[PDB]
Amino acid sequence: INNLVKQAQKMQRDMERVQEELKEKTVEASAGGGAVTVVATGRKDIKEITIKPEVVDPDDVEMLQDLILAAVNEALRKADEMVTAEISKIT
Amino acid sequence: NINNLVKQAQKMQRDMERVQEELKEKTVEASAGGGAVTVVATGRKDIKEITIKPEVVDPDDVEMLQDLILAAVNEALRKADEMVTAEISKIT
Repeated sequence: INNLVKQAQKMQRDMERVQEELKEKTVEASAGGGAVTVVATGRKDIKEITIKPEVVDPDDVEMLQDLILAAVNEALRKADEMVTAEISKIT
Repeated sequence: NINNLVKQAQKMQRDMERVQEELKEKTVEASAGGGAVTVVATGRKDIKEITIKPEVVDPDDVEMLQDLILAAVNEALRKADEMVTAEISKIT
């Protein structure tokens, strides 16, 4: 029972630390062969969005809509994945 | 005493199952640039739709668009978190 207590306590310390660490850790996704790039943190805050002017065309807003949507969703997916990895490492 | 605990725990169980299911399809919406960029996200923080008005689409000013998309997405994601909290409060 002693070693279980210490193990659970360690898991609790590790979890509080990884929570902090994940706030600033980031992932990156892009779409359109690098025309759109999205950086998200481990808390799923979008930190940055970079768009190349070649896909910015007021007569083809659907292109940019599609591209933003794909890169944002893939960035959010990667952030979920990073969180799971970090939790797996400490459990 | 025991019967009521069984009843309350079963209710909690089905309500939580139901709410999880409904949040997958329920959406929230957020806007920036005076309605120029509108983002729809689900209760699972999937982005469902982004609508961009051509008035903010200028290849000589990609920063305008970056800025409005970042704001709109971040606010949509925050509204998604708030809806999940709200739906859980209703079952607790």
